[PDB]
Amino acid sequence: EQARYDAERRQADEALAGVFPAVSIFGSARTPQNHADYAFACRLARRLSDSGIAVISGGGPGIMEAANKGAFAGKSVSVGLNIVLPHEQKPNPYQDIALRFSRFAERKAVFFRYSQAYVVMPGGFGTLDELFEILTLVQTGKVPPCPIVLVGKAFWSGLAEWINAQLLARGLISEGAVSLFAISDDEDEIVAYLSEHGLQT
Amino acid sequence: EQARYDAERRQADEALAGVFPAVSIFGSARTPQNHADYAFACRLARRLSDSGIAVISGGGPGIMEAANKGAFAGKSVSVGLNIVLPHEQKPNPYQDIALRFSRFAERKAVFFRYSQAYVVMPGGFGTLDELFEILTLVQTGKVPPCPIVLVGKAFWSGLAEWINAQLLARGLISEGAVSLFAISDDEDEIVAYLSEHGLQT
Amino acid sequence: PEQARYDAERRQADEALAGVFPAVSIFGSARTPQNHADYAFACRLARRLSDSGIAVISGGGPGIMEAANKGAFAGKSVSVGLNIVLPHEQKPNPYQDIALRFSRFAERKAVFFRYSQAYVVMPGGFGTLDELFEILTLVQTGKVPPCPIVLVGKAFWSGLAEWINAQLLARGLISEGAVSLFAISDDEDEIVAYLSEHGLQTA
Amino acid sequence: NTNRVPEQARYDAERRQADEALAGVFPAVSIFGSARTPQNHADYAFACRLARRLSDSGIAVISGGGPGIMEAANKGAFAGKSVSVGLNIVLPHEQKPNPYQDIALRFSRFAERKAVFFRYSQAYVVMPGGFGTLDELFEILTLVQTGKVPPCPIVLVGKAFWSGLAEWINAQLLARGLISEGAVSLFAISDDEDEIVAYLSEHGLQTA
Repeated sequence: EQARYDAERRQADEALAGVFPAVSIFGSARTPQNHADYAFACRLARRLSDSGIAVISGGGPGIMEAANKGAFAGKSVSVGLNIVLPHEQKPNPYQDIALRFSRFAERKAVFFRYSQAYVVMPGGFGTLDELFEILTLVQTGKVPPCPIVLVGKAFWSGLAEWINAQLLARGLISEGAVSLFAISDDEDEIVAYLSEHGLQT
Repeated sequence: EQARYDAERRQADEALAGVFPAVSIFGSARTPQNHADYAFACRLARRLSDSGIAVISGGGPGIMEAANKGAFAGKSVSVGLNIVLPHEQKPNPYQDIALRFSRFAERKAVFFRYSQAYVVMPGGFGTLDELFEILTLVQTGKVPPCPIVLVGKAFWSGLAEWINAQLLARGLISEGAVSLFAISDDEDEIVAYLSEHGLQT
Repeated sequence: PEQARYDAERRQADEALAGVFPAVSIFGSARTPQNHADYAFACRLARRLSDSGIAVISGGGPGIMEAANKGAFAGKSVSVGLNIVLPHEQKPNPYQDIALRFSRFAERKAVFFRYSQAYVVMPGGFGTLDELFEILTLVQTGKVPPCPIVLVGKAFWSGLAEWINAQLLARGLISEGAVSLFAISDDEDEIVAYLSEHGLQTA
Repeated sequence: NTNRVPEQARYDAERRQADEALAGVFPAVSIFGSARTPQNHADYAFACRLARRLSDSGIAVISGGGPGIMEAANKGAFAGKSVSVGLNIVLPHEQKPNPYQDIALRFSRFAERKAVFFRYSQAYVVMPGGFGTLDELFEILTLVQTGKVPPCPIVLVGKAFWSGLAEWINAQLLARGLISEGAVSLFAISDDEDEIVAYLSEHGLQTA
């Protein structure tokens, strides 16, 4: 069992040893193909791929598929980190490097080892897990600083307002903690902000 | 490096092999000793410990110390899962079992392997990491169902309202997903709800 | 009359450095001669960081401070001197795009630690060790965000690191992670890779 | 810019509160050292006894007000005839004041805290400590070296603990010319309370 987890770790490290730079795109497994956010994530991933940036996603349906689809059609590699779950996430067919993980831990370690920026489409608890984990790892200095962009102002604004009204206001986090992420609805604004903060087109 | 992480994993498994049942208490490293939430978490942990439940916390300052302090004064073991960080978290002196982790991954694996319930005091990004990770692991069936209680209605309500208005409303999560957690300000309400949903006093 | 002067020096620095990001501070001895290997190393490093878009902040005097400003001044990014008023007057070196002045060490170090995202520490005396242990303390206690700290000169620094490991860490006077707060190197490539890999926003 | 009270107002207020409390406090010594030294460590007993001796000879004792050596210093000074001062620091991870302070002050930042140590002390005793202790040590050495504060005795306690550092200073700083021979003479190292007290008095600390 531990044997398998380590093996899945070693396979991902081999497969990705030559991949740089890279962005991770997170978001809902449930977003339909005809949704605005699906088209958005696909075109963004296409654009980033064509400027030499690899795209890593969870490799399943929904936003993971939109991201892989765009990047599969772009110049750079499309990477998928499929998670094995009772409620099955079928791997999408738009991956140059197709990896599989039995556990969330090794999956996220690959995300955070091999990415230098993060785009977060709207998602559920698992996307919020990813979001607050990378915020934690950055704030604590366990991974290097990197841009984190939430996409969808109507969706995300209420979370940011709650973070300011409750976490910042009570001193549970510092002012610089709130600055670790930005929110945007604009593809141009997003790609600019990513390169402005260290992503290497 | 990988050697050390595995070693820290094995030490925790040895140290905790005889500990059951158990609750985890999460919350801010920054909560001062004279805060209401600090007193609350301490008395709750005291009460739970006296009814035969072990208490696991992050083993550092703030809420982690309040929880260890109460449980250290209770009949059952007090457990601390200290995390090594640049911004140092000094281990508090109220731990029967004092463990140390170089990485968040092994630390949370111990939390989630050895607990059957969760109490979440107000906290920052790292507490939200823990919260949405256990929600994800439960919702996906990677760990068994278990009660998850957020403490502090004024603090937490705005997050729950955002989850309903945005995640549930858009179908990103199901109605049963929102039911995986409850919010309370009352020690009696909390201990009842914990045993009502499987915690074994 | 007095606090107002320090306030004005602080605001002058905030005004001047408002758009300056990213930035690295380089510390080291005022006494290092212009023909010394460490002077050349700091100059070459500062030039390379500068050409990668990183501003370079030094204490603005002679020695390592001048080597750092000289390399940064020749590079694409700005060269900042934080010049200190000493009873034995220290003359500012000629290689500053932004020349700031401070009556006290306190405001000077506050500016270093507010406007830098990484530190490179050449060999120096008591004033360099004040800076070094101050930034380590500020990081350890959560007053300043964690950032790369590189000590340059394996032979020069190794004795201090071995004493820290044996007599501080092994007595529990520092945390197990406190030794990971800094690295020691004397390869320019190694150092540039380390600064990038750990947060310094390199080109 | 938004209309707000400046951050600086807090540091000004904390410095004024310190000056109010310490106005008539003279002479005084600062005792530095690890927050982490156990109560049963030899360093803790040494610092407590020394602080009591200095206090009974008329010398106020200033420490950082927390646990460890700070608690040992304040404990000895509190029992002694002269005042026991704590310069407590406010940190994201709370540091709890020790119960042995006649004068208890609070600082939001290390800078104002150290300014108070250095304005109100005429001598320094440094028990073994970590990075924050070494910050204090090399900061006061720098301020004395450069003439920002008047000459004063600085004593490191524990020849064996400090020897590795003193040897490194000699082999690397002094031998490479980064400091002068006069610089090394700015601090003494001692194991002995009688020798320490004599040294402090010989270099200007006003004993009874």
